Amino acid sequence: TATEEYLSEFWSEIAAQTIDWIQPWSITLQGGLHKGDVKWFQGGLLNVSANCLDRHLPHKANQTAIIWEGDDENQNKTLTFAQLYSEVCKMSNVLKSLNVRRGDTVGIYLPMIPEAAIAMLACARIGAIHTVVFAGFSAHALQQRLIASSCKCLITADAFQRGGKTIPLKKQADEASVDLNITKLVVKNSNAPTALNKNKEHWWHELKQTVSDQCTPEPMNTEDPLFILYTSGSTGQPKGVVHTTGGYLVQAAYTHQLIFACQDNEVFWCTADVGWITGHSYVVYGPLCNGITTLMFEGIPTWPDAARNWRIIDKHQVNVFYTAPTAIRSLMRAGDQWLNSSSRSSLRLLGSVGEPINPEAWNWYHQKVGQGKCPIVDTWWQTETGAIMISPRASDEVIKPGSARKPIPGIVPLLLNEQGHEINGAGEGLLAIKYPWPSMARTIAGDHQRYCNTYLSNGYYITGDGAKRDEDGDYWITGRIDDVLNVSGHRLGTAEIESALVSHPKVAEAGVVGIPHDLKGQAIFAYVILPDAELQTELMERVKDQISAIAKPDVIQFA
Ligand SMILES: CCOP(=O)(O)OC[C@H]1O[C@@H](n2cnc3c(N)ncnc32)[C@H](O)[C@@H]1O
Repeated sequence: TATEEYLSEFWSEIAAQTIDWIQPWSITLQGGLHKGDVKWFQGGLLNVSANCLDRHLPHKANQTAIIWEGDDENQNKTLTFAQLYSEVCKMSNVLKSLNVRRGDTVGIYLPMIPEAAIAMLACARIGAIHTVVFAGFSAHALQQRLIASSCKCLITADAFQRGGKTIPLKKQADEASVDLNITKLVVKNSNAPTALNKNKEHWWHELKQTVSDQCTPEPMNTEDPLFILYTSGSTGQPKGVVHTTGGYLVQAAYTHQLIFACQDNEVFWCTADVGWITGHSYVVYGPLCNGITTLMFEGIPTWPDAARNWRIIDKHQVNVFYTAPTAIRSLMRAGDQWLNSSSRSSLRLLGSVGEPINPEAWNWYHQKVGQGKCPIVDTWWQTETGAIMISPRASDEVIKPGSARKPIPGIVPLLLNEQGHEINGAGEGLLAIKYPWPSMARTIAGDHQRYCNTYLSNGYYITGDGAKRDEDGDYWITGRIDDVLNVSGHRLGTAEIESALVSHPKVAEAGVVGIPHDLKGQAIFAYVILPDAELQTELMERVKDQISAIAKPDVIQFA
């Protein structure tokens, strides 16, 4: 109330400093968490791509905007801001010549190549709502998101390299799009010939030549939807988490600068795929809005070997490195010897996102990777918060391995006890947020009631996480207290694993849970009510083909 005026005025001041406005706003904050009618910067006009491209020209026109490294180490690309601006303007005009209009949903099924950032930004320039589907998702998983989003246009690619092997991405898109009325825009990511159906599918490198390189950015309302991310929950199939335009970009860009403090001459490398929220906020939108060079890597941390990340960090002089504890633990399982070939002297800051980091992995990250010279910002947040919420600062003394420390400014977390009351001082319980914040997800696509029932309780936002808070006010995130899983860094739901199992003809009922696993964090344990080991393999095969390899059950227990 009075607190809300303080938060309103704080965020209003951040919005006017952080991003360019086509038109200023008239009401900073409106609505709240009791009703779930939160509105930020109502009356304002802006465009996300203008903040990430146009406004950096021409002073940073020749600064590298995106460094790209291929799974094959000999494959490298850079795009300056001027180059990236023209690529986005062209793909905007290509989408409009394909009938994509403001407020249409556009599907994106791309690997970590520059065209993934261009596709997102091009949707943002024209007011389309992109829905990025993780390119490691199977055809069935892609297909279910295309039906749920009702998108008429899908941006995808022929193939890409992961580890040694080629991933047939276009075949999976075709399988997913069979009985749907989808126009495909296809990026040629191979030197190998590919044959398209000319009626409904188009080559990007051809259509780019049919359109102008200038495209006026849409003047977007702050509450226009920017994108949908299909996200696993504790009940049911993944739901479409809707983020809007104004508050999302304000807090994504502000927290990127507040936590990582990159200067115009530095290289920032977050390893998250664009298919997850971390890829949205801290690979594409946050860094490019701040005018900071961001790095996109196509492959995996262990190919050709467990030294790959540091060879990339030395090759491009990465200064800030932001990755997941699953990757940290697997590289330290590989052995400290893989740290001996590199220098890593360009690094000044390490980051951790996506799951708790245990002290053994924090110390290995700090002493060995960072050589003792880098703070570790352990950032807690979620898809539904849109941006970092609780995090150490680089400026802070380096202490408490495994603690996310204090909320960022303008954010009020709290703990609730088993009877629903707010815990004062030191304790533990349910992690919640007390007041609205600019980058909060605004609804579930189609079912705002399911959004309110799932996230809003007695005027608070319910994270679904447990936490401790010590005598200093520092937070310690213990993990999901609901049924949501964290498996090798991926947020997963039991419902999609259960239905993928039961759709097998021999399976009648299934029950999936998570058990502790040292390398994966959680391993997927499935109870299956059908009887051999041959069937365990085909039932693990069923889950990989329905969802992804990441969701494959690690133990199948027949009941
Ligand atoms: C940005 C990823 O967003 P999501 O994929 O939506 O996962 C969100 C869920 O990951 C977990 N989590 C994320 N960061 C941390 C962290 N620093 N320490 C501990 N746990 C963390 C937590 O359970 C949260 O609710």
